[PDB]
Amino acid sequence: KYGAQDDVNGQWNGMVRELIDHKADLAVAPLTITYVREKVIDFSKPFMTL
Amino acid sequence: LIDSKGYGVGTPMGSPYRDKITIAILQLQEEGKLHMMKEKWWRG
Amino acid sequence: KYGAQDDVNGQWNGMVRELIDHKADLAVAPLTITYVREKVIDFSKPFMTLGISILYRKGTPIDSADDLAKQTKIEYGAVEDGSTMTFFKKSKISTYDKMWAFMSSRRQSVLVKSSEEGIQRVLTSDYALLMESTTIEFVTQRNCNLTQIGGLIDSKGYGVGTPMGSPYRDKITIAILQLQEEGKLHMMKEKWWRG
Ligand SMILES: O=C(O)[C@@H]1C[C@H]2C[C@@H](CN3CC(F)(F)C[C@H]3C(=O)O)CC[C@H]2CN1
Ligand SMILES: O=C(O)[C@@H]1C[C@H]2C[C@@H](CN3CC(F)(F)C[C@H]3C(=O)O)CC[C@H]2CN1
Repeated sequence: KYGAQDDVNGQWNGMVRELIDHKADLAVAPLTITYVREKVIDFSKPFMTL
Repeated sequence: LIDSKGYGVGTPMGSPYRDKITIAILQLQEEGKLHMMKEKWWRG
Repeated sequence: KYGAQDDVNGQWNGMVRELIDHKADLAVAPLTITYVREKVIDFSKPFMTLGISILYRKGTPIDSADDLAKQTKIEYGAVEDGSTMTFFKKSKISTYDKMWAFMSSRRQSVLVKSSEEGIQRVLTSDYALLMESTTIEFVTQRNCNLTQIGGLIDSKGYGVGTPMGSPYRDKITIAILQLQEEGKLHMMKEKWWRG
């Protein structure tokens, strides 16, 4: 999974969760920069805009 | 395009790599290298 | 001025300098997010994403920068010393390097001193103008026989500038992303660009 928040327990999954938990240093993937994600991880500026 | 959004490299909140990667990405873009990379992987 | 670094004493000017010196909290302007600037100030994520493209008259077979690059009958150029000309002066990309060879050699004929002069040249002669796609859209909304040719030639964004370390940077980024997703920045763009 890329990363979404569970609507009941508020826990994240996917690459976003790996970052939150400091299991990864970087997620290098077509990870869409979104409002809900940018609140919980730090994105680089976009390498692709679409 | 019907909406606008971007793909970014994710880092943990507070990571020192975030701004370094941003500057490197901006330089790669300006140098034309990301455009070359896109054509390499997308052209049929 | 928007903000550039002096090549001899390394000092900044413009809005970028106001931020560096903490004379301003925010620069809210179409401030292009670039490598050299992002090293010295903190930008929000872009509120607009755009690129260089081509302004030309409608109703022709020209469809790309390549079509221009591989001929000489149709002249083309850019505003002298602007960001667009600067891109071409530096591209090691093939087409754009050829284009710059042409523009540089015939510079007295094809580099214009202002956007306004450039637009008149497109309207009154067989000439195409390289410029930022945001400007091209503004122009083509107001000049029904002109059009953008091709897509974007580079990619860049405009961001809100803040001083390095500002707590407002990430707050503004989140607000901009929400405004985008809600469709509000698109509405704002149409409000100010539609002819
Ligand atoms: O970050 C994300 O969640 C997404 C995941 C992934 C999503 C795909 C596109 N979707 C895959 C899908 F097939 F499931 C539907 C498609 C779409 O929504 O148009 C493109 C590459 C990615 C961009 N970022
Ligand atoms: O941040 C910047 O330096 C620029 C300044 C300003 C630049 C104009 C475009 N240029 C003005 C110009 F006319 F001088 C040439 C034109 C171009 O290079 O295509 C569009 C709105 C701005 C976007 N950001």
